[PDB]
Amino acid sequence: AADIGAGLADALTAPLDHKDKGLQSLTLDQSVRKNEKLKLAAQGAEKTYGNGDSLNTGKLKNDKVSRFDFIRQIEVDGQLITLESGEFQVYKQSHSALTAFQTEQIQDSEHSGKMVAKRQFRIGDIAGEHTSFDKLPEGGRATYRGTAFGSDDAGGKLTYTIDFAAKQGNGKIEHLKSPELNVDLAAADIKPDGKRHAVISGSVLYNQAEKGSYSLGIFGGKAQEVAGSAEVKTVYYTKDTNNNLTLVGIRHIGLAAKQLEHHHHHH
Ligand SMILES: [Zn+2]
Ligand SMILES: [Zn+2]
Ligand SMILES: [Zn+2]
Ligand SMILES: [Zn+2]
Ligand SMILES: [Zn+2]
Repeated sequence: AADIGAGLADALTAPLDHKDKGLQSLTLDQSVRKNEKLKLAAQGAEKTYGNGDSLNTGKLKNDKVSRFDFIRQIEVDGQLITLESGEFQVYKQSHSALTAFQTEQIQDSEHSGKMVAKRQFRIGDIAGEHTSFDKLPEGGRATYRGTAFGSDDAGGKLTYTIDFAAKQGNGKIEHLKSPELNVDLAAADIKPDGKRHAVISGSVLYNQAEKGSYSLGIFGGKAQEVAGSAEVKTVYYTKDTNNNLTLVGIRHIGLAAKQLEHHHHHH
């Protein structure tokens, strides 16, 4: 099987082992609200999570997308109810990781009691060892290389550069199947968030026009990694009505990159 060596069942069944390659644990917060249940399943194993529980990413492969079946549930006075089902994706780095949901079924709002087929893709948690804004490198520049992944497309390539003297970053997404998702990530400032985490929020561009927004956290004690997401907006227009109406579509992209080791001497 092509998933041999993926460690999916191991992730669902083993306790934390401090000998495993990091990131060892991914705390679930955005991925499962308080009071709900998230059931994951793969390779014959299953485990249910609540808000604050951690996934054992130490058992998964670095720099790849790991895939699990999921069922989102709530228990209401004795009855276990399905809210949503589909594929749960996890992308692991050494100091950071992220999750995402490919929905396939949701609760039906036109015929109550039923599940209905519906495809949608969203980002879950962005997790890891946040770099403090107040302890960043004081100068120089670093280049990060990694992955951009969206709905049915884990092949995108992320390049991103941070100038620590200017406290600014910029980069680009290449090689996604859908051409309008290969956007530039415009120059944007590093700022501290409410927990002093170093975070970058800016615009995305396509042939020089503004087409949405992105956010990246910086991770690791020495700013080794970036992780976060982008949102690409597309406007759709009527062609067959006298009334000119629009509809806006949003497509989400998960983002993760790392600095590469460079050839060096010890003398
Ligand atoms: Zn421990
Ligand atoms: Zn670390
Ligand atoms: Zn949004
Ligand atoms: Zn040399
Ligand atoms: Zn060395």
